[PDB]
Order: sequence, then structure tokens, then C-alpha cells
Amino acid sequence: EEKEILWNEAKAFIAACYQELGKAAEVKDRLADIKSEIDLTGSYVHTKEELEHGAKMAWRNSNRCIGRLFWNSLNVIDRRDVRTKEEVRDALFHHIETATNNGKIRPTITIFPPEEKGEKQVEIWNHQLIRYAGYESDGERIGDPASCSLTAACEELGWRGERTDFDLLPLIFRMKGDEQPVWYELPRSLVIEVPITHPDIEAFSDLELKWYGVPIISDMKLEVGGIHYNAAPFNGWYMGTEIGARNLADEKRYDKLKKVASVIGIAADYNTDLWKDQALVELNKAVLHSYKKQGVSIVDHHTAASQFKRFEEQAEEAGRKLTGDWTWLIPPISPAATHIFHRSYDNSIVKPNYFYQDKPYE
Amino acid sequence: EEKEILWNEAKAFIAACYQELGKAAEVKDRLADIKSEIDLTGSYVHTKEELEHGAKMAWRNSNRCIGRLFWNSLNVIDRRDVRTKEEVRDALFHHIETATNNGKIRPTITIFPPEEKGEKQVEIWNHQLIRYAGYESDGERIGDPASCSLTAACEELGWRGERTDFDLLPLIFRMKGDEQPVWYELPRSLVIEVPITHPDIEAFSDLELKWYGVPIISDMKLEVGGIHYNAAPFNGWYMGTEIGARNLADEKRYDKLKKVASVIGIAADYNTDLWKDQALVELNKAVLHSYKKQGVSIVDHHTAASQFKRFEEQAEEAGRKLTGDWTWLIPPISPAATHIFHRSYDNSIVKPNYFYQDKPYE
Ligand code: HEM
Ligand code: HEM
Ligand SMILES: O=[N+]([O-])c1cccc2c(Br)n[nH]c12
Ligand SMILES: O=[N+]([O-])c1cccc2c(Br)n[nH]c12
Ligand SMILES: [Cl-]
Ligand SMILES: [Cl-]
Repeated sequence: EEKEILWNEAKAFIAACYQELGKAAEVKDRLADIKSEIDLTGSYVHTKEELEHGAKMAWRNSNRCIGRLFWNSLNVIDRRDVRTKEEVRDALFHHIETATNNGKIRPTITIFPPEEKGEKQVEIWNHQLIRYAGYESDGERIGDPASCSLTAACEELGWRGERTDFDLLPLIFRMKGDEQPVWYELPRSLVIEVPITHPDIEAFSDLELKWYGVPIISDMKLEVGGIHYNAAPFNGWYMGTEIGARNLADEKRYDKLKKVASVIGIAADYNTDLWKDQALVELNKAVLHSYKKQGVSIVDHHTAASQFKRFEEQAEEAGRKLTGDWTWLIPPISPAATHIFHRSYDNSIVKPNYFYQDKPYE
Repeated sequence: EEKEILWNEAKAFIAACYQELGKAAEVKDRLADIKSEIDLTGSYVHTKEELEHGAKMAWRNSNRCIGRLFWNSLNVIDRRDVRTKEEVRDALFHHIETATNNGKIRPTITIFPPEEKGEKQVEIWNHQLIRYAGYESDGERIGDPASCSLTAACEELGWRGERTDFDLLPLIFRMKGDEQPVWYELPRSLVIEVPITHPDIEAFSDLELKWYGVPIISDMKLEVGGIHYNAAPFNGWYMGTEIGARNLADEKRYDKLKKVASVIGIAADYNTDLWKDQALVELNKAVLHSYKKQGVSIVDHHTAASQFKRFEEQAEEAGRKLTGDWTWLIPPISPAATHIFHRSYDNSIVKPNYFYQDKPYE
């Protein structure tokens, strides 16, 4: 059964991947080979080409991603060789550096060894590689609530944050055979960060907001032809709204709108003033401007959605069915000003793809 | 079969309605009575109490309505007696007047005679009772595009708009047995309208925006215990965002954002300025302010969503399952600033309810 699901995912996967790559004749033989390898080993190993392209497909089938126009240019780094924690840490450091590229961000994915009998070789605990600690000590909230549980896990283990609102979490992961993960402080030279300033309103700096340059999702599994790469951290660049509208705005995260409001000189007393809407727009403007001012790559949600419309034309022109989760594609501000809003999307799962998995802390 | 679906909807309906009204013992007998009436007539007639409460339930089960907190106070007007077009017109005029209430708007529904063998007694063509004409004469767009097809139907029939951007459409409906509908010009004394002005920016009047006070959906069917009231126009008051974010903003409707932008003294050249977001917020502010300034009832989307949260607590406290279409509940601006956004809703159909039906023009 295990063999059988694996075998089928593999057949589907190879046929489609080789078809896309104009390598259709080579399929019979490659499958034969795989049929033997799974017969013998109970698994099979991807070629470099298969793995690069699988990862590309997985991004392309990510229903919740608006920035899939650029799926085919994903930078794929194949680290299936790593056996030691030093190599993992160092692969992680490298990915941060190469993806950041001095602020001209490259969409990158580092792929570590797959699961064996569903036995993990590496288990990355961070949610993102770069992320801020969250504390809560008797109703004194500090930093990022979303990170509270992970943060108290690190602290268990030895780490100690400075309790700033933007403490950098360390990398923390576990190796097959170890009962505990290790952690390693993030070198600061690696992490680009941006202060938030407004183009017009100088008192805006008084807020002392900043955010990190690159979002690198480090806790989703990549599945490709029945192979489960549980550790395969990936990145793009940010759409502004995720910083300015979620991370900084949500009540459960940084909860900045009142302060935004106060410092932009509007009152926060009456819903009918639309002071949250208005703050949200100045804050999202502050975000794009600061990242563009710093030479760090970013997209606004309007631009992003025009990109995603090209993606839609291109799927269909390529004869590919489109999938999409409307609830995630629409941006959290001015969604009706994007075409995404006015159409519907088929939310089926096509593999290859990225998937959630259980957190090991909690 | 017809009898059978009708009979079952009826059983479900009566049991639930009488249960809610503490009239559970009276059910056996009322059903017996109905069983006879459908045996004989092929249909059955609602009591005043059943009909009032059915209409209330239908609003309560309207998954796409954020303003369901007020379902139980719906004003129900029972016009199952009307036989003539003069009575229909006059029922319509009355509803406009009584629902408007000098701007203190009363949620009201006028219920005309049901379908017979699915044969309509009255067929209302308007989408809303109060709505603006749309023209398009060789790439000269006038008024409201959404109304283009209806408008050319009236014009067929004799009506002639002044070709302003806010021409009032006439009432137009058809009576069983007539091959054509009639139309009747809307008396102007009946229709409250609001000019849009900004609280701060006086040049805002230069835009010469206005909108009508009361939205009255006149082309959906109400179903109650298997009875199909195809003509049962209903109203609430407006959430600002529907005017300020859809009606006035969408490209396919009035398409005002550039102009908004120009008159609020920001440039409309770069997506990264968030000039659509910013215009949308000043325009939605202009809308609430003008309606509150005029003594016309309106709700902002934040207030609305806090109301809808009480509705959610109240369903559950009453032991009722909640339903909801997330895609409609979220507002089209600052949706992530409402709790609606951060939860999910079950989109099943529970009857009684309001439903779409085929347009007769087009
Ligand atoms: C190049 C720039 C990129 C942009 C601007 C972008 C934008 C986004 C945004 C805005 C979301 C919504 C997520 C949220 O609301 O938290 C998202 C989700 C996602 N994106 Fe992308 N993305 C990019 C690159 C990538 C890459 C490189 C991959 C994979 C290789 C990817 C896979 C996904 C996935 C799987 C999700 C859903 C994640 C989840 O469940 O939380 N995207 N994307
Ligand atoms: C009292 C104030 C009311 C407010 C503020 C309100 C608000 C809304 C809003 C904002 C929508 C979204 C529709 C759109 O995006 O076009 C909506 C939909 C709807 N509401 Fe309400 N509503 C109210 C009263 C009513 C009443 C009285 C009824 C029925 C008796 C009702 C039934 C519905 C239905 C059926 C829909 C979906 C209509 C469609 O498919 O286009 N609501 N409501
Ligand atoms: O840009 N975003 O707001 C955003 C959200 C979630 C995941 C990603 C990645 Br991987 N690149 N950008 C992202
Ligand atoms: O207020 N709204 O934006 C809105 C939208 C659609 C239907 C209705 C009614 Br009936 N009252 N208010 C409505
Ligand atoms: Cl993020
Ligand atoms: Cl409307």
C-alpha cells in the first residue's frame, strides 16, 4: 500500500514532468527503473532535473499564492547530501544569504533529505527562518505573539531573548536520532531589516517599526512524486500588505493601528471615521516606501494581482487547468480593486505541492 | 412529486416555526389541515403569523448578509390580496415611503401573491426598486452600467431617460396574463437621495456624487414551507462600503477612484502610492458622513461586523447552527480588521430563504 501510493504518485509525476520538459520518450524507461528501485529499496531517488522541476510545480500548484507568475524561475538548491547539523545550519545560513542577495531577493528553495519510512532526517522547528520572538509575562505582551510557543520552546532549551519587541529567534532544528533539537543564534550580518518610515510624515519614525527583508517558510513539507521532503524551506519576496496589514496590524500580532493613528494625527474614537482603514493605508504606504528606499525587493498588492492575472492567462494558454483559494488570493486591503475579487477559483489540490505538517513544539 | 416536495418543505417548516413561536402542540392539527388543502387544491396558504415569521427566518438564513442581527424586527407587509397593477404599483410606492420613514429606515418586506403551478402572479423586473439607469452609446458610458440591459428594456417599452448619470428607473413589472410589463415613473418626493460631501475636503462636492437612501431588492424569490413568493421585495439600510466601495468604485460601475484621487490632491500614477486604497477610504468616509449628516440611516463596516458577531453569539446561545458565505460577509475594505475575516463559516442552505431567479429581460 505504502509502495502502491508511492508508485502511483510517481507514475503520475514522471509522465507530467517529462512531458513538460519535452522528454516524453524517456518515461517508460525511467519508470521501469523506479519500479525496480521501489521493489528493492521501498523508495526512489529524484534526478536533479526532476527535483528542480517538481519544486517549481509545487509552487505553481500553491492555490493560496498570488505570486505564482514567477514559478519557473525558482532557484532550487539541492542539499540531499547533508548528514550533520553543522551542514544543516550552514545550508540555512547560505540560503538566507543567497536569497537575500543584498536586497535583490531571489526566490530560493533549499531541499534537505526526504522522509524514509516517513522517518524524518531533519525536522526544522522554525516557522520562518527569520522571525521575531514573542513573550507574554502576566499580561505584559512583548514582540510577536504568533511566535509565543516556539519562543518558550527555545527558552526551555537554553536560548534567552533580550526581550526587545524584535528579538531574532534562533534557528532551531532536530536531526534524526537526536531526542532534542539544537539552536544557533542568527548572525546579524545575515539578516537584512528595514525601518519603517513614511514618505510624508516624519513623526512616523517615532513608532520605531521595522521588519525583516525576506520571508522564508521553513515548516511546510514539499511532496513530489510520492516523496515527502519535510524540510525544504522556501522564499519569495514580500507583498507589502502582509507586513502592513497583517503582521503589523492584526490584534493578535503587533496591533499597531491606534498608534499609527495617533502619530498620523487622526482620532481613533469613532468607527465612522474609518480610522483603521486610514491608518492601514498610511502604514502600508510606509512599508512599500521603506523597502523601495532601502533597495529591498517588495511588491504592492495591485501590481501583484496584475502579475497574477498574467499567470492565469499563461496557464490557460499552456493548456493547464488553474487552481486557487480565493480566500487567500484576495488581498486584505482594497480586495475589490483587484480582479481576483470578481472571479472565482477552483480550490482543488494538484501535486506536486507544499503542505502543512504537525508542529513538534506544542 | 410536486405535491410531495411541497408537503415535506411544509412539514419541516411548520414544525420549526411553531417550535420557535412556543406553539408546538398546534402543529399536528395545522399539518393535518395542510395535508387536506394540498390534497384538494395542490397548494396551501400561510397564516399571517407563519408568513411574518417565515420572512424573518429567510433573512436569518441569508448566508451572504452581514446585518442579520436584526432579523427578528423585520417589518412584514402582507399584500397577498393585490389583483391589479394599480395595487401593485401602489404597494410598491407605499413600501418605499414606509421603509424610508423620513430617513430613519425600517427593514421592510412587501409580500405579493405566490406562484401557482409555478405560474407567476406578478413578475417584478427591477433589480432594486430604486436604481439608476445605465446607457452606452458607442463608447460614451452614462449612469450605471449594471442597469444597461434593464434600461434598454424600459426604453423599448416607451420610457425615455433624461440621460443624466443618475436617471431614476421606473418601476416596471408584469401581471399574470399580460404579455408585456407596465412601467410607472418614480415620484421624486418618494426617493430620498444623498449628495456626497467629505467632512474635511470641500472640493469633494465638485465630483457631484449622490446616491439613493434605501436599497430594496426586488428580484429575488422568497421560499417558505414550499411556497414560492417570487415577488417579495425587501430592504434594510446600507453599509457604507457598498456605496463607497462597490457602486461608486468598481470599474464596471461608476469607476470614480481617479477622480476621487484628483480632487483629494493625490497623484494616480503609481501603484506603490496606494492611491486606490487612499481614495477608497476618503470616498467611504464621504459616504458615511453625508448619510449621517442628512439624517439617513447607514452603518459603517466595523460596526456592522460587531453587530454580526452578536448575531453569531445569539445563534449559538439559542441552540441554532450558524451559516454564512465568508466570501460575501467580509467587507470589501479593511476586511482583516473584522473578526469575520479570521474565522470560517458553513455555507449550507437552510430554508426559509431568499434565492435568485431568472431575469425576464436579457
Ligand atoms: C516571489 C514572491 C512571492 C510572493 C510575493 C508571494 C506572495 C504570497 C502571499 C501574499 C501569500 C499569502 C500568505 C499569507 O497570507 O500568509 C502566499 C502564500 C503562499 N505562497 Fe507565495 N509568494 C511568493 C513566493 C512563493 C514561493 C517562492 C513559494 C514556494 C516556492 C510560494 C508558495 C506559497 C505558499 C505554499 C503559500 C501558502 C502558505 C500558507 O499556507 O501559509 N510562494 N504567497
Ligand atoms: C438592515 C440593514 C441591512 C444591511 C446593512 C445589510 C447588509 C448586507 C450586505 C452588505 C450584503 C452584501 C451584498 C452585496 O455585496 O451586494 C447583504 C446581502 C444580503 N442581505 Fe442584507 N442587509 C440588511 C438587511 C437585509 C434584509 C432586511 C434582508 C432580507 C429581508 C437581507 C437579505 C440579504 C440577502 C439575501 C443578501 C444577499 C443578496 C445577493 O445575493 O445579492 N438583508 N446584506
Ligand atoms: O509575500 N508574502 O506576503 C508572502 C506570504 C507568504 C509566503 C511568502 C513567500 Br515564500 N514569499 N512571500 C510570501
Ligand atoms: O447595505 N448593503 O450594502 C446591502 C447590500 C445588499 C442588500 C441589502 C439590503 Br436588503 N439592505 N442593505 C443591503
Ligand atoms: Cl510574514
Ligand atoms: Cl446597491
